[PDB]
Amino acid sequence: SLLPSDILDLTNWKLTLPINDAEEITQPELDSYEHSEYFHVNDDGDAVVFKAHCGGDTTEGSSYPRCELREMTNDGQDKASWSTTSGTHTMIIDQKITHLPEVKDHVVVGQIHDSDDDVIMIRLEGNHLFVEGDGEELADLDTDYELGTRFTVKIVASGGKIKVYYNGDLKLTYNKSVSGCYFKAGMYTQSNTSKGDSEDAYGENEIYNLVVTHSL
Repeated sequence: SLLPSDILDLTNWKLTLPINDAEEITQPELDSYEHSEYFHVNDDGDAVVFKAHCGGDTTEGSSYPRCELREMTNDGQDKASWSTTSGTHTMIIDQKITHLPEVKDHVVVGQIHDSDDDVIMIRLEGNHLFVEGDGEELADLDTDYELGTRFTVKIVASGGKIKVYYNGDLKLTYNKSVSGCYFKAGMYTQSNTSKGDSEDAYGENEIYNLVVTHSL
């Protein structure tokens, strides 16, 4: 029936999977792609489900599995790359987190990433939703987050700073001067079997709306 490309504008994204050696699905194949377990439209027909299990395959340089979109440009053919000091770069994600690993109950659901590592990540640890940078907490978004709760998170990079909003309310203004940045959205499960989780434990979220904008 409906495909993820019918719910979200996937033109300028590529997908990394938690299987097949962390396979990438790029455009134009992504326009017609789904995976019944990891990347598909929900039963209600109004959001895309992203699932990554703790036993999944991982990308080179990470120990954690993902089912995650990586920002592209030019009809999805070129890698996005922008700077926090030139132009204005915005991502809005309207989503709900639906499942966490049992032992290390940690997931990431939105990032800015650069050539080397994450710049910021939207992170849920249990009921604690916060912005992480350099592996430490930068600001709380919600200290009482219940699974299944729809929220919006907006990230704006401009002027040598990064702003993060939660349901419209500014929660963080963070100085940062970095280039080679790009957005990510989906599910990045921060556990694996070495943490004590089972192979079939998983993180899962549902994205209802997703937008990236850029201005000079």
